[PDB]
Parts: sequence; C-alpha cells; structure tokens
Amino acid sequence: MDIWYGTAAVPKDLDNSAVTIGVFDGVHRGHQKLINATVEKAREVGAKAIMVTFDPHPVSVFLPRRAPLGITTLAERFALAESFGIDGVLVIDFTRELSGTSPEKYVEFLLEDTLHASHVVVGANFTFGENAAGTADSLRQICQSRLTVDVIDLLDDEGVRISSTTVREFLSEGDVARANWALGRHFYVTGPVVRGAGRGGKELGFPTANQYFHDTVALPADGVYAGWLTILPTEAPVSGNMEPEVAYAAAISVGTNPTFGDEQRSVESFVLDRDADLYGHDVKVEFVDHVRAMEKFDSVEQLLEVMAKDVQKTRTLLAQDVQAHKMAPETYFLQAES
Amino acid sequence: MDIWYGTAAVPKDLDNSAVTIGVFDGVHRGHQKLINATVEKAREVGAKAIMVTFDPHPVSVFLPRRAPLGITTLAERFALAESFGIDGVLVIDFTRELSGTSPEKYVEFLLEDTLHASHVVVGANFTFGENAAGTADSLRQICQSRLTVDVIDLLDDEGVRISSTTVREFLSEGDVARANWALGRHFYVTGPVVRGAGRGGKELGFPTANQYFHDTVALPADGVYAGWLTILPTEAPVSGNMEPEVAYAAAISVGTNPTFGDEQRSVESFVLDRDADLYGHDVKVEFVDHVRAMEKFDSVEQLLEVMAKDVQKTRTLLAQDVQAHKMAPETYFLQAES
Amino acid sequence: MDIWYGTAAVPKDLDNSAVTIGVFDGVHRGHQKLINATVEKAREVGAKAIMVTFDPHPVSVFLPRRAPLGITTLAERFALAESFGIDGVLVIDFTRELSGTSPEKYVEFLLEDTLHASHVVVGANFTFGENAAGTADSLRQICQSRLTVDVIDLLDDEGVRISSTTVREFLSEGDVARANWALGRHFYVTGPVVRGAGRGGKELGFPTANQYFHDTVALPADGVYAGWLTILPTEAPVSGNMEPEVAYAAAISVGTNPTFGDEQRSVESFVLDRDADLYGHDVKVEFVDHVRAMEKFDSVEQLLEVMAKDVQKTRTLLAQDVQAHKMAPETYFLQAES
Amino acid sequence: MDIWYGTAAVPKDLDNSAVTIGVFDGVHRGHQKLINATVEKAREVGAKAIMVTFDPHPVSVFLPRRAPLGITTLAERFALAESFGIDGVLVIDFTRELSGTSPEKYVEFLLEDTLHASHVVVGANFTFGENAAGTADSLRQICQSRLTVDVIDLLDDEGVRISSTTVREFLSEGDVARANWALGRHFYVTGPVVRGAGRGGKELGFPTANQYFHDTVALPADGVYAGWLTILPTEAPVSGNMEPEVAYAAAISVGTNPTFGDEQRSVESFVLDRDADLYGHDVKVEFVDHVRAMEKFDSVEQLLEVMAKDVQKTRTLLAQDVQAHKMAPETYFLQAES
Amino acid sequence: MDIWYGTAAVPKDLDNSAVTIGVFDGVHRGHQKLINATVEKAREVGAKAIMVTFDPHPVSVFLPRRAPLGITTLAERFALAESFGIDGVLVIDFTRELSGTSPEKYVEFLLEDTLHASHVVVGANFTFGENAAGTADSLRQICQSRLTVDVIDLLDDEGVRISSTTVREFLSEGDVARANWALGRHFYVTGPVVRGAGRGGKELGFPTANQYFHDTVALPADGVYAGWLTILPTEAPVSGNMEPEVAYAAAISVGTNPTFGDEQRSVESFVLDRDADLYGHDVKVEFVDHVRAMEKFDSVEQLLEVMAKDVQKTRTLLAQDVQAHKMAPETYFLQAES
Amino acid sequence: MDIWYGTAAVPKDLDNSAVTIGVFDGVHRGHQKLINATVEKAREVGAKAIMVTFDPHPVSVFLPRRAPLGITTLAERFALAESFGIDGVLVIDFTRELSGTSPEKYVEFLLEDTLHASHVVVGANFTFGENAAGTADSLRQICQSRLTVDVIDLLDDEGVRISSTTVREFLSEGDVARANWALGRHFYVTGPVVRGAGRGGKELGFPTANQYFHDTVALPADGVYAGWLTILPTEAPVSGNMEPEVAYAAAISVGTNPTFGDEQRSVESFVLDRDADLYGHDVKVEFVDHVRAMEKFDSVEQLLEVMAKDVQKTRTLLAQDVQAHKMAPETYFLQAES
Repeated sequence: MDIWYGTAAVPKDLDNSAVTIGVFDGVHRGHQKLINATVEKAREVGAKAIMVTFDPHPVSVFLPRRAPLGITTLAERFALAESFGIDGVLVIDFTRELSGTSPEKYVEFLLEDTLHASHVVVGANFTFGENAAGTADSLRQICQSRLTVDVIDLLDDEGVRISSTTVREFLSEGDVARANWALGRHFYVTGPVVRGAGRGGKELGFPTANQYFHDTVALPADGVYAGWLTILPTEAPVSGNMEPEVAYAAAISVGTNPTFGDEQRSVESFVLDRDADLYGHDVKVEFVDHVRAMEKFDSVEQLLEVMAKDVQKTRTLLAQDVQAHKMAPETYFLQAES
Repeated sequence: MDIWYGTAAVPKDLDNSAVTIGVFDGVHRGHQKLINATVEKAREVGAKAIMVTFDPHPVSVFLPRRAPLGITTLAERFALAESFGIDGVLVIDFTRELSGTSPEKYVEFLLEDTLHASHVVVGANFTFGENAAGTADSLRQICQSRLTVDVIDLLDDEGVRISSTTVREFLSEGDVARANWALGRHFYVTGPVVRGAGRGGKELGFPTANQYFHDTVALPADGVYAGWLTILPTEAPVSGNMEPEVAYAAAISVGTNPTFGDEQRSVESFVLDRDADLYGHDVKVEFVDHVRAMEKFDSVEQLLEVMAKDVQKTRTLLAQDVQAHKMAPETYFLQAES
Repeated sequence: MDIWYGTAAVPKDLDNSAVTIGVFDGVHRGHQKLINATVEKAREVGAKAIMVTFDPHPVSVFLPRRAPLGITTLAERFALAESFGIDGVLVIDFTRELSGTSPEKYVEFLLEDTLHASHVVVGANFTFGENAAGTADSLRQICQSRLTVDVIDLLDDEGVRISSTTVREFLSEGDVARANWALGRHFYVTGPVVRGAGRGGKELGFPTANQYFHDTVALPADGVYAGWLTILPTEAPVSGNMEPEVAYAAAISVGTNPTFGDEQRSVESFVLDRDADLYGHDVKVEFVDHVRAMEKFDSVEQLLEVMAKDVQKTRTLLAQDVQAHKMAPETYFLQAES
Repeated sequence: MDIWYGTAAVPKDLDNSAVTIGVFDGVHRGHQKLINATVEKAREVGAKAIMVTFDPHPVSVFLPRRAPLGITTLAERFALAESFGIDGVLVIDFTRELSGTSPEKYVEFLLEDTLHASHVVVGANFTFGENAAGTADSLRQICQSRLTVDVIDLLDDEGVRISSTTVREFLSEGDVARANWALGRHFYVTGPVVRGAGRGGKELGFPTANQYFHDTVALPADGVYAGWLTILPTEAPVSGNMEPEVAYAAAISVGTNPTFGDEQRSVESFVLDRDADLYGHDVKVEFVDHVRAMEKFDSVEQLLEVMAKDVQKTRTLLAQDVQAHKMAPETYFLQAES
Repeated sequence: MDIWYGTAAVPKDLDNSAVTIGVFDGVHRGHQKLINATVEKAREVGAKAIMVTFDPHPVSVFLPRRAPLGITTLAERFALAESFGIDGVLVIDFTRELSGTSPEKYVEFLLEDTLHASHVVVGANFTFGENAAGTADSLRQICQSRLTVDVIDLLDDEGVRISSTTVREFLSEGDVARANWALGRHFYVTGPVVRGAGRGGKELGFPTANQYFHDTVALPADGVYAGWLTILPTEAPVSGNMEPEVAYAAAISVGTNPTFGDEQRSVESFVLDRDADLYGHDVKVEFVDHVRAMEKFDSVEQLLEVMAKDVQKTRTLLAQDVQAHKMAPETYFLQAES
Repeated sequence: MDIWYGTAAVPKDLDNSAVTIGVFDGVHRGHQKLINATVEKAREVGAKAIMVTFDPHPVSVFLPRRAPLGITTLAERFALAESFGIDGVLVIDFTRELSGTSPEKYVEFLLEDTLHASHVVVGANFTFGENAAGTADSLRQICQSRLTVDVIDLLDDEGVRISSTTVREFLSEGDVARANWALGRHFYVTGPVVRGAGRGGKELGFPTANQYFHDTVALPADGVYAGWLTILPTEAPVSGNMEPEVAYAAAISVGTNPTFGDEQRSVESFVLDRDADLYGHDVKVEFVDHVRAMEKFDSVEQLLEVMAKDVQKTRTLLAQDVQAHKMAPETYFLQAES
C-alpha cells in the first residue's frame, strides 16, 4: 500500500481511482462499509482503491490540543486500511491545503486533478470545503457527469449509532465490550515494553509488561481488563516462557500518573500462567472485557488476593471470548486452570 | 491624576484633602458612592480628592497566594479612580507600613501628617490598625475635632449586597449580567493579542484575537459569552477590516489550560462579520451575557455549527445591550444579520 | 536500641531473641499488644526483644508510588519501638531479600540463622514468603519444636478494627480524635520550621511556625485543628516567649499547595497567647481535635474574626484534652483566657 | 497599510503593484534600499508598493527552534514597512504555500495571479522555489515581457556587509552602536512594564521600568547600556514625573534569568533624574551605546557606587547622541547635571 | 538464548556450563575474545555457554546517576551476546545479591550452586566480592579442582587499549570510525521514528526519519555523520520508496535539545536519493564516519548548500565503507551519483 | 539571647545598650573584633550587647536573587552571635524600614528611640541612610554628646583582607583551609540526613550520611574534603557505632545535581572506620582541608581505589588538624590506622 503525504506526493501518472474520504479514526464497522464499497468498485473497473484521510485531526487545526482522542494511531489507521484492501492512502494536512477551498475547487483539485477519480464514496455526514459549506448532496451535484458518487448511510445497529464518537464514549466508560462490538475487532494498543516494578518472572505481583502512552491516545477508563497480549514478530531473544506471535491471556491494568501530567497513561499486563519479562519488545494489547475498577491496596496480602481474583475472572471472560472465534485471536494461549 | 507608592512619596506641601480608604477592587457601584462623596466634598472646600488603596491585597500579606481574585488590575483601578474624579491615589503596601500601627497612630500618620485631610469617607465595613482593632466607629471618635467623617452604608439593591465578594461570586458562576449590574458597567479585561490557531481572517473557526491571563485575574467561568471587542487607540497597522476605538460585536470563549497549571486562562474572541487578525495590539474585551457552557467537539462540521449558533445568540443579546445605552459602548459595530 | 538494615547487619553473636514481625506503621494500640507480648517474653527468658519491620513499604515494591501513606516516618517508628521496650529493630528491604523465599526458608534464614529466635509474636493477619503463601497458621506448624509462636488477635474496640488502614481512614476524614483513640496517643508530625508569611510575633495573623511535608506523609484533611506545639530540645536561641520542651496550645491549619503538585502539604501553627518565631527549630505538632474546614477569606477583618473564633474553640477543646491527662502532654502551656 | 496573511487574503481587486520580497528582519539599511526603490516606482506609476515577507522564518520550517533570533518582532517589521511607505504586506507561511512550487510556478502564482505585479525589487542574494532553485538571474529571465525586475546588490559600507546576520553579530557582542549604524536607527524593543524590585520612585537602585522578553527576541549582550525610554501614547495616568511620547535618558541593564522556566531576558531601565514607576504602560527602549559588562555586587554601597558611575557615563554618551542628531529622539529629556 | 533475571530465575535443571562474567557494555572486540573462548569450550564439551552480566551498572549502585553512558542498551547487549553464540544470560542486580558476599561465597553461590560451572572465562581486570576484594588471581586459586579458569589479557591493538571507556571516549569526540574499529562493527542505535520537521518526501531539508534518545544513551558528539539507515523487519506499509531490511545510505545529524525537559538527544536521518517518511517504524542507524561539526544557519539557501555538501561527502565515505566490506551492510542501497 | 524581628519587636523597656551594626555574614574574625568590643563595653557598664543585622541581604532588596551566597544561615548567625556574648539581635528588613530614612533619622529612630544606645561599634566600611549616604565619619559626628562611637578598621592579616567577600572567594575555590583561617573556626553546614545511595553500614562506597542544600547556601567547590561529622544532641536511636556530640573523622564529597529542579548541592559524608546510617538525624559537617577535585568513575574497583586513597589523605590531614588543636573538635574520633 502506498502512503502519500499531501496532494503533491501523489504520482502524476495515476490513471484512475475509486476514492473514499474521511478521518476514519478507529476504522469502525461504519468505516468498513465505505472502504468495502470503494474496494469493490475499484476491482470492478480495474482502478486503485484510495483512502483520503486527515492528519492532524481537522478539529485540532481550529482548536489546538482539544481534538478528540485517537482511537488508533495514524500508523494503525494505515495498517487497518491496508487490511481492508486499500491500495493507497492520501494524508491531507489542513494547515497546508484544502481548508480554504470552495466545494467546487475541492472536487476539481483533489478528486479530479490529483486522484483522477471515476468514483467517490462518502458517509451521509460528509462535509468539505471552506467553512464546511459542502455536504454529501453538494458532492452529488458537483460531480454530475464527471464521476459517480455513493453516499452511504451512517451505521445503526442494536439501537446504537456506530461512529468514532460512540466508540470513544464506550472506551471512556470502560465498556470495551461495546467498543469492540462497534469496531468489529478487539480494541488494542501497541508499543515498546519498558522497565517497571521488579522484573517479570516468578513473582505474580510484578507485571509481565509495562507500557506508557501519550495523552492523545484513547485508552479504556482506569481499571482492570481481561485481554490478550501478543509479542509482535521479532528475532530478538525473549526472557521467559512466552513465544512471539501468540496471543497470551492477560489481566491488564490501565492507570494514570498523578501530579505533573493528569493524563500520562500506563498499561501494566499480568500474563496468566507465564513467567516472562518483555522489556524492549513491541507488544500488542487487545482488550476484551472490564474486570474491575481501580483500587488502593493496604497490604501485599490484599494486593495478591485481588490479583488472584482478577486472574480467575479473566480466565472465565477469555474462555468465552475464544468461542466468539471471529474476534478471538487465531493463535492463543489460555490454560483451563492455574 | 497623581499616583503615589507609599506615604514617603506623597508631596510634603500637600495642603488639604478629602480622603477615601479601601481596597476598591472592581470600583463597583458601592465604591462609586464613596468616591462621589469624596469628590463632592473636595470640590466644596477646594481640596484634592484622594483615594488610599492597597497593593498587594491585604489578605495576601497574611495568606500568600490565597488572596481573592483581582476583579480589575491595579492599573485599571487607577484608570477607574481617575474616571470618577479622584485627583491622587496613595498605594499602601502593608509589608512596608501601617500594619502594626494603633488606630490612633494610623489617623495621626496617614490622614493628618501625610495627607493633611480635612474629611474622610469610608464604608460601614471599614477596619484599620493592628489586628483590625479600628472600626468605622473608632474612626469617628478618634477624628473628633480634627477632621470630619462620613461613614457610608454598604449598598443593597434588588436584594443583593454589592461588594467585591458578590461580584467575584457572579463572575465565578458565569453570571456576567449580574456582575455588570453590580459594577455599573460591562466587566472587562485588557491585554495584548498573541498568536493562536491559524490566522484571523476569512476562516470563521479561527479566532480574531487570542489573549492569555494570569491566575490572579478574575474571569467569568469557562464558556462562551456575548461581548464587545475594542482595539485600544494605536497608530500601528491593523490586519483586516476592524478600526481602532470601535466596539465590535464578538462571541467570546473563555477557557483554561490543563496539565501544568490548572488555572492558566485564555480568552478567544470571534468578531462577528469581520475578517481580521489582531496580533500585537492591546484589546479590551467587555462581557455582556453568557451564551453557553464549554463543550468538546467531535468534528469540524459540529464545531462550525455550534459556532454559527453562538453568533446568532450573540447578535440577539448585543442588539438588546445597545438599548441599555447606558452600559453600551458609544461607538460600536453590530450588523443586523450576517 | 540497635537498628540493623538487612540481615547481614545483625550481629553474628546474637544468642537469643523474642521477635515480632510487621510493617508496624503508626505503632497503634494493636501493634502495642504485639510489642508488649514480645518484650514480656524476652524479659522472662533473658533475651533481646526484636522488631522485624519493612522499608520501603512492601506494597511499594509491587506498586511503586501507590503504597499507603506513612502514618509515621521510619525514624519515628524507631522512636516508638524503643519507647515500648524494643531492644533492636531489623529493617528488611524486600527489593534486597526475603521476597522470593519459601515460608520454610523464611523461618530458617530470618528467625533462626539471623535472629536466633526462641519465640515469635505476630498478628492474626500475618503473611510471609513468596506470593504471600505463609500465614499465621503456616508459621505455627513450621516452628513446631523449633521456637514458640504467639498469634495475637487483631484489636477490635468500640466496634472498630484498629489497623493502620482504619487510622489512615480517620486522618483522611479529619477525625483526629478517632485516629488518636486508635493510636493510643496524639497523632503528631515533626519537622524543621521554615519562613512563611511575615514573621512570628505580635501579629495574630502571622503563623508562629510554618512547616512543609512530602506527599508520602499522612496528615489530617485540610482544615483547622486544636493541638499542641513543642519545640524539641535545643540550645539554639528562640525568638519570642516560647521555651523548648513545653507543649503550647495552638490552632493548626493544614493545607495543600495547588498547581504543580496536587499534594504538597503545609502545616501553619498559630500558638495561643504567644509572640514567637520558630524559624530553624525542629517542632513537634500533636493534633487533638478538628475545629473547622478550610475556607477562603475576602478581607483581613473576616480572616482575623475567624482566627479569633478558632482560638476560642481551640482553648475549649484543649482544656478538655488536659483532663484526659493520659494523652495530654506532661508539661504544657494553656491560658484560661486571652 | 494593509496586512494579508497568505495569498488568499490578497484582494482579487488588486490591479497593479511594485513588489519587493524578503525576510526583511530588522529592516536594516540594505532592506531600506529595496523598499525605497519599490515605493519610488509605485509613486512613479499608479501602483501599490507591496512587501512580500515570511513568517515563520524560512529556516525554522526546515529546522524548528534553530532559526535566527528576531532582530524585530513581526509587528515591528510591519510598523517599519509602513514607515518607509509600503502600502501592503503579504505574509507567506512556507508550511502553507510557495514551498514545493518550482521557480516558474512561483512567479506565476505569487507575482502575476496574486499581486499582478508590473515591477519586482529583490536583493542579489534572493532565492525561491523548491530546494532553493530559483535565483536573482532566474527572476530577470522568468519575468521577460511581464514584469520589469530591479536586482540590487547587497549593501557594503565602511568595509562591512550590512545584513541581518551582521546586525545579530553586533547585538550579540554588545556593540549596539555598530548595530544602530547598520540599521539606520537606534535598535529598540517595546513591551509592557511589569512589577519588579520594589517600586520606581525616589530610590536610585530600583528600576523605573521592568520588562521581560522571550528567548526568540534578539537583545544586546547582558550588560549596562545608555539609551532612551519612551512611554508610548496613552491616556492612562503615570506614576511620577514622566510624560508620554518624550524620550527620557536612561541607563539600561540587560540581564538573563539564570534558570527560570528557561528563556526570559530582562530589561531594567533606570531613568536619569526622574522619580517614576511605569507599571502597566507600554514603553519603548532604544539602545545607544554600551556602558559596561555585568558584575556581581557584595554590598549596597558598591552597587550604588557603580550605579552612579553608570549614570555619569550615560549622560556623556547621550549628550553625544543628541549632538549626532540624525539618530537621536525628536523630543527628549536629558539633564547635563545630576 | 535464555535470559534470567537473578540467580533464582536460573533453572535448577542446569547440569553444566562454561561461564564468562562482566559488564560487557558495547560487547567490543575485547569482550568478543572472552565470549569466543567460552562458546568454543562449551561447544568442545556438552555445555551451555553462559554470560553473567550486570544491570544496573555496578557504578550506579554506588553513585546513582553517575554511571558511564550505555554504549548499547541492555536489550542490544542481549542481541549481541546471542549473535556470538551465548546460550544464556544471567543478569545480576547488585542491589539484590552478590554485593556483600565475600569472594569465597561468590564462587560457591554463583558459579557452583547456581550455574554448575566447569569452566570460567574472565578479563585480567575482573573484580568481585565485597569492597572489590576478589581479583583475577583470587579466582584461579578459589576454583582449584572445581572449575578450570581462563584469564584473558585486556585487548591492545594498534597501541590502543580496547575497553568500554576507550569506546565512550571515541564516541564523545565524534570519532565513530575509531569506535567502530574497537567495537568490530558499526556503532548503532535503534528506535521508533516519530513526527518531526514537516514530512519526509521530496523536500531535501526535511529528515526521512526523526528519533530521540534518553540521556543515558551514548551517542556520537553533536554533528553530521555518514551512515546507513535500515528499516527493521516489518509487514507495516512504508511511505515512500524504501523497503525493510536494506541498509540505505544516509547523512545523519546528531543534536541535543538546548533545554527541553533535560536529556533528549536527537538523531535526524536524511536518506540519500530516496523520498520517504518512516514515521512509526523501528529503524537502525549505523554510524560510519564524521562529516562535520554542528553549525547555525541564517538562510535556507545556506542550509541547503551545506546539506548538499553533506550528501557529497557521505557518498564518498560510504563508497569506501562498502570497499572495506568487512563492516559494511550485506544488503545496501547507495547511488554513486545524485 | 533575644531575637527581635523589626524595631517594633524591641522591648520599650530597654534602658541601655552597646550596639554593633552589620550584615555579619559568616561572623568572621573581623566581625568578632566588632562583637568583642561591644560585649566588653556592655560588660564594663550595665548594658545589653546588641547586634543589629539584616535579612534579607540588603543587596537582594535592590537586586532580587543576585545577592551574595550565605556563608551561614540566619539561624547560624544567631547561634554565632550568642556564642560571642551578644545579648540581643535586632533583625532589620529594609523592605519594611530604615531604607528611605536619612542618616540623621536613622540614628534617632534606630539607636536612640529603639535601642537607647550609649555606645556604637561599626566597621570602617559601614554605610547607612538613603542611597548609602551615611558613612563611618558621619556616625561619629551625628552621635555627638549622645553615644560614644568606636569605629574599627577592617581586618588585614597575612596580607589578606578578611571580609565576607574574601571568605566566599576561598570557599568557591575549594580553599576551605584559608576560609577557616579567616573565619576563626572550621567552616560548617548543618542539616537533616536523608535517604541516599543504599544504606550506611559495612559497605565503604555508600555514604554514612546524605544531605542536600538549597542554592543560596555557600559551599566549597565540588570535590572531596577532609572533615568532621557530628551528630547533634538527640535522644533518638542511632543506627551503627556512632554516638551523638562526638566529632567523627570523615571524607566529605560535595557535589551538584547536574539538573534536578535547579539548585541543590549535595554533601555525602563517609565516616572513617565506622559502620552507621544517620537517616533522620541532624548532623554538623565541618570542613578542614581539600583532598581532590571531582572525577568520573568507569568501574567499581576504580571508585573504591580512589575512595581508599581519599581515606588515607583524610587521616593525615585530620591528624594535623588535631595537632593544630585551636580549631579541632574538643571531643573526637580518629583512628590512626584502618
């Protein structure tokens, strides 16, 4: 998959495309409808399926540091796009271009001159051009006799509107199960494992993995979750009895760091039935279900007691998740008991 | 108007004065009664009308960093004093003098030796001398046969006590309309315009002006307000179609800056029907009425939609404010519609 | 009293001991039962009474910066231990030793090889060994025919379980009277006096003493308390009319410092009927009873008025405290009136 | 003078213009040669004289936070342009436009489509287009039969190249006299006066005005300088015996905060023979000549002794500056004697 | 390769081993002599080749935050050990164990009880036990009829001692060529690529990759270097015309943030003749030779001019590195011409 | 000794006094000449010997945060005054009083009305009144037939002027021996011992005591010094084989935190031939002579080697200090041999 930053980076010899346009944060089930529609048409006419997306978030251009939290990183947005059949992603920066353009010139410059599009696919909530003047209906009329337009209804399922907003709401509530249902996959984050408390191994109270994330990253509410930890493909040696590319059952503790930065987030993972230290590796953490709210501990005895209960409930939640094989990992480790 | 810092700075040849004493923060309608009384008497006897005020705030001397928020800056207190006819302001620093003085010596040193006062005007809540021992009644008896004393009742109107405390309460609640009613004018702040999001001009979502204020400055609660923006007199060039010394209709967004300083306040002004960038100018922002609480935005479409509604409600509120010509600006710009 | 950091520091020629083991934070009335039991047995057999305690807090080893607040400093834990008849304290660091040891090896290495113990005393909630596997019952069976074991019930009195947890709860609520009841003494902190507002002396609104404490120190909730201030023994000169080693009646204001560190705690003490400045001295502050919640002040008049009411209520609370001579200070200063 | 941010802000109404292009930082005597030629030609014909300038600095777009120090602020660059008869300034942001553009498209888009230029004036060092490809020669040949081009050699005078670089070098060395010679005026900074050491008045060692500047502001090397302080036009009252719009002789101390939130240069002004406090006013500080390097003081007698020597040297230096009228203030206060 | 944190993590199953002990920072050519001897002997017999190493650095246990800079990370030390045929690494924390131990108990506990060693290989400078008491000679005599001991002299080559100290000196001076000679490979760092100046692509002065390193990481002196950049194995899409696992010729700028939260060195890589943006990828940067010291730029034409000179020098230097095959990349991209 | 903050704290009861005036920072041998003369005269008559001193430093009132480093704290200045027989110290704050006062009003207000002085003793360099107008000669003539005045020349000894400046120079250079010669005692600092590297005990490279000082404290140049450490009188238990009120031979390492919240010098003390941990105690550290400059260590064997050399040099230096009794400790611990 090609990745182009700005209209100038797009190849001049691009001959034909089917294009979908949006922020696409989270690549949720509604987004997948737009992408599938685009990929299907591109196949039919022998063109490239192209995603036009935005970075920074369009809201951040107007309200710096008050944009919505990133459901995924830009890098994972690219990976997800590719996984659903996108051939090229054009990343637009509204501080550089296409902000003060009329709807008419937006279609002329982006869809025609740049992308040579014969088809465009957008959601019913699509807007474009200076001061948001263009709507999905504007697009239909401007494109008359120039390219075909598919405006897809926003996705409603089980009485819920599936949008980036609703996914962020679910994550903020700690309802990862609903977030996952809307995403069509387990919500996950990926990052390097750093040093934390002790070293991972025989001690149940030392995390197997410690990770930290910036304040722009959407994470579930502080608390403990059932999930799966995967060491991403690597030839680097691994301390302990975990193999790369296997999803290991884990109790995952999400927290925040007080006094200096009221939003520096940590993810501490306690891998079930394993003795390992993952310092230095890139690790994916998929969230499955909420186990409990955060609590303060008065003794090691109490801490370890609650730890063991988290493991018990995690084991039950994950055993059930496997049966929803569709979101479950292909290769996984989960013992029937300790 | 003369401004003296400390008793030592007062001219030795001062021959006669009528004096009022207090913090005078906000120069509200109650304060204006005291000042008017003082100016009237000074006129009658051919003396100077003098305000004795305090900086730092007397409370801050005892409780550093826990003094009440400044309704106005000291500089604006001076400007307001002058506007109501005060001929001289004596600024007293309680860390330097008059803190450990008996009520008797306070009158002897300040009113007589320093100010050569023939008349003094204070509120019913006036206190002075070491450990607040002197009251308004103490002042009356100490001044017997030495100078005349006018003790003015605290102002009650529409079931509300007008005090600096009540004004701060109204501002904290976002009730700028009540604050204004108590002040006898539009509550305002003034400051240099700095760079913010984008550049002011054609884009509706970029503020016309961005300003920042320190944590000691009383501002209305976070939210959006209807108000008037005035570029203070200047010969410096102005970017766009705003002229200096005209009050322009504006939607004003007051906010705070998270993580590092839970009280760094911003004021972002969106001037109605104008395309301008006010970087580098000193701008006055007068608040008229509350429009809405702060909210987070999920898209540019939503942001601009709410922006347009703020403009609509601001236009209605300001059209009404003009009819209260008494607080309304003398020279103003407000279009009937977009 | 000997203080040993780590098993290696214990003398090899130690011949016999009676040992009690625990965090002992606060040395509350339940802790005193264990210590008294240990000291009594050591006397009976002519052995040393030894306390095995832990620093850092065992919880902090697993959850750095999320351990419970220190009811006392380690230094005061030592002083309290000594006051109840302990002959030696062994301080164990779980990052160095005894964390990954089996219950069996824990008894062999610590109690036998290191301490040559003939008797051990623990609470019913005692746990030890890797992953908290050892309990009080484990200890009884492991020690069969090797040393005698006394497991003491946790202390319940007036429907309250006396534990470090319950004491911290009372302090957090500002219920110093209940905290004191559980501790068997006045809760106190000690530290050097630094510069604050003004200088202590004739001015009622300037504290006699200003102290600051780190975020790991348990202090009562923000507010005003009745208490006793003692200048610890010193030959350094004292500014004003306070003598060392006398408990002076005081109104004590506990506060926190906003914006940078949402937990930097201050203790400002206003000593009744005294004019003094305690800069540079080490001062003990004992808390007796809650007087009022924190409030913001709008004027010096109001501040001093509330100050005087605090003094009045403090005088009444302390006059009553003296009658509970058992917790009251041996040498004290408290005037019948101002 | 009009100020336009970006090409889209420029009136489509624009019929004809004489244009000059450059960073123009400092608007030094070399820059004035370019501006003079443009204004003359514009006056010759019926054309607007337009300056195209750049913000942020083009170097900072490549190397963020490694751009040269600003000899003046952008606001002062506008002020200076207007003073030399420029009718409009177009401010280009290279992160928005004219960056990836080739030399050929640059001339078409900027000079023809946007500015409708009949004449261009650029320096011999002028560069444009992608990867700095376009040059002075490339401009004469691109504009063939479209715009008359005037390329002006870089100014050499007294064996010294007058450039922004050269001016920054002089300032960095503390050689303000040479900087002024190159600039064609006294180097100056402007800004609000804040609270500092004590209050301005009768005491000599307390500044008349205290100002602080961010670290992007070019200032002379730390030290003491002879200069002029002017209170900018205002109707606000002035504490002391100074009036607005008069240049007062001052000894100016430039310093740096050893380590206070990084950044932050200080300018402290001691106005000769005046007793005033300029808190809250905007003041202009013009630098005439270096007096001495920074030094540390061990006593008050020593500090004041050197202070007195600073005033004596300043009187002499400022007398010569008035004698060398060309650069001196048109309306000034300078006593020959103390 | 196995990685064990502490002696208790080592399998009790371990029957036989050839062991080498040291900090092994950098795993330079002297270290490789020790490792080679251990691996050969292990291969000779039926034994595991084990490295005992130390984290944190033994100096930091005595002098926190005053330890030498890490030539490599601990993760890379593991990677290097594995590449030289080490079968297990035992990581010792001297704050946990083997610190107070005498030389005699060290050999019994570490080499016999834990590792069951038949052979030991140590440097002539090797020290162990309490207060650095044990030495190379003490090891040969302690292991009598237990373990065969091979003491290897410190490596001297070309009149230079090859040590971690010597390597750090070379790096600090910017002499990466000498560092590489001592290391037996190109010195490198690895890390995720982040957002930096603009986006990587057609523009030459914007880096292909931006990386930041903490202040514990040894890096070459600030300046420009010729090197190779490799995208580490990944299935993630790449923006631009670069492929993973190929070493691309690059000009590498090493810098320091003047004062940004302390710490933080930057490595900015400009890949020759490629237009790419490596945001989100893990990349390895190998340093071959010094090109120039840091310099400040006053114009874009000047910056790009020097940039072009940097590329020319880099081409020449990297051509020679490929000619000196031994150290060059096995699969690389380098154009002879621009 | 009495301590009075400000003239208003001085008893109105005061009938007669011999007074000396000065900053008295360090209370060096020149200061002792002034104090001795005052105490003798007070003893001669029936008068109190009074020191008038200044806090904050008079330089800091003019130049905040640019005052000289404190040779001692104000608390230690009180301690030293008392030790030389001063009966009262009056502390003057020049931001409160005696600043704007003329020389004539200074003598009337301070020496007559407040202190009722029959005798004054000042240095030849003495200055007072507004703008440093009053001098030594002006004092003899102002006090005519009121107070007998004794002006004492500044102390020159061994060709060196003994002044606070001279003492600070010696300290800054690391020449503590010369500083001690000028002071008439060992230069010292006092403060609480905190947690540092490991715990004090059997290990040689871990300090017996760790202390930190703010940046206003004069300390010797970074490096290693021979000195004496004394635990100040206490009934608190001591960990290890040290007793209070005995001066123990120590090697003292003075350092600076490279960049940790700014400020913060460290003093780490290694007590010879003792195994102790002084956490929580107040300790006095006396400096006798410089041993070596700071150096970085690359190994533990190297660190301990230099540590051992430091102890050897310290033994020799402290043996000579005991031989030069005059300055040595009256009760000390120093072994001739390790």
